[PDB]
Amino acid sequence: HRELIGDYSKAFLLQTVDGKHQDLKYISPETMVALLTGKFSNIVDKFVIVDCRYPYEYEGGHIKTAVNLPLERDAESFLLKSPIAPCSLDKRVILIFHSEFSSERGPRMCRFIRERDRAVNDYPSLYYPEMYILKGGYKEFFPQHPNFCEPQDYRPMNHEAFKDELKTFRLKTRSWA
Ligand SMILES: N#Cc1c(F)cc(O)cc1SCCS(=O)(=O)O
Repeated sequence: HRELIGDYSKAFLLQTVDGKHQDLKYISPETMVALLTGKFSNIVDKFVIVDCRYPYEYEGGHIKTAVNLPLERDAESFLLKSPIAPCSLDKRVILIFHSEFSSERGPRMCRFIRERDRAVNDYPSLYYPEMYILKGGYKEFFPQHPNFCEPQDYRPMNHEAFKDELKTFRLKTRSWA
């Protein structure tokens, strides 16, 4: 009972929960685990978990199999230089973006990739028609499913010991207010 995925080919596969960006689709930690455990494997050929946090955050504990792509230029290169395509036409590729709380950084990246994907395709085709945000980010995922994380820990962006690493990262970004 929702709208189609972004190339209007079919419905969203995963059950979604409410999130503050009302036009994006959010999933729970339980759904993320369903992907990781192959619950959807007959249909989902590939999925990419895009950890949008800074490298020190990712190094302090991330979801197994996640890729750390906090800079837009790096996310664009990884995802769109040579798009990640299912090995059967019957099957799907899904992207899941998250950040610490999935408040700002994850949603931002999700939108950016959609804008890029639209730009490089003939409307309405997309390389990544089906993208989700992990509701509550790493902060909510880790306490529920620690064995799906490595290392089994959680390093916040504003960790007191990583103030320098935060500044170092910010000076690599393409724009700030
Ligand atoms: N932006 C954005 C966006 C996205 F990243 C994933 C998604 O499921 C929906 C949206 S808002 C609609 C943008 S568009 O009409 O698909 O180009």
